[PDB]
Amino acid sequence: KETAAAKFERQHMDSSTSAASSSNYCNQMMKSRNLTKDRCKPVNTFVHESLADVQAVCSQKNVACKNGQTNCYQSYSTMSITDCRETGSSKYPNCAYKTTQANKHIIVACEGNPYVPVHFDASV
Amino acid sequence: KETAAAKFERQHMDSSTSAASSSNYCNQMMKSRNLTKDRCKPVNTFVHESLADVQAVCSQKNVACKNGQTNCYQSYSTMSITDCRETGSSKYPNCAYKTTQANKHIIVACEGNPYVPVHFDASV
Ligand SMILES: [Cl-]
Ligand SMILES: [Cl-]
Repeated sequence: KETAAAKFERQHMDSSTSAASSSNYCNQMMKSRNLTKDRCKPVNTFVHESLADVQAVCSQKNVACKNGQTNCYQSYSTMSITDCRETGSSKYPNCAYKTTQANKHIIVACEGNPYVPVHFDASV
Repeated sequence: KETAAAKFERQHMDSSTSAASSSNYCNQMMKSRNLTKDRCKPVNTFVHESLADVQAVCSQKNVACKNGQTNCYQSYSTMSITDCRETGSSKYPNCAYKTTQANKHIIVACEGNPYVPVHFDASV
């Protein structure tokens, strides 16, 4: 007969170092990239792909931008993404974030020559 | 001078490292922990701290449970957790979950002798 204490452990405990570290990814990255300097940027996305692969998106699927612009491009393939969203209890300067992992198509706005990404628009 | 392009790389690129966690963590964990056997549990949280630290919460900030009971306690420090939320497309027996990670104070209900956590109430 499984005890109440053991049941709690089975459904709520996972003492893993890597799991603990991953939970702090956004908190650490938002600070490292100076995104929490004078304020907490509420939302931000990090792409775990090579720069060349992301730059290539500008020569791919031409799509409409969320702000009415037409210089946005969507990736043909899915890419490893990490969504960082500000927590309800977040307080400056200790900006708190929630880490979410996903594989989606990224949409970026491109400008200049070379035609490279200057803004992250969305993921689909 | 930091160009718009450079700023994009600083704000959105993380080519040097893969995702610190999988988006399939919850799907895997809910199954192995037999949390989807009788039904798809709507939501479940996993703590990534040592069992001792979690058990200690039973002797910390006494807070009222969401159900009106007074056998709940809030942790002094924040803990690394993972929230598993059932996806809108999930359907038993094929339970699907969304994985989210953060560092928050936990609230558990304790009872028995020794006084140990028997139910995860909430986070904050
Ligand atoms: Cl902004
Ligand atoms: Cl519970």
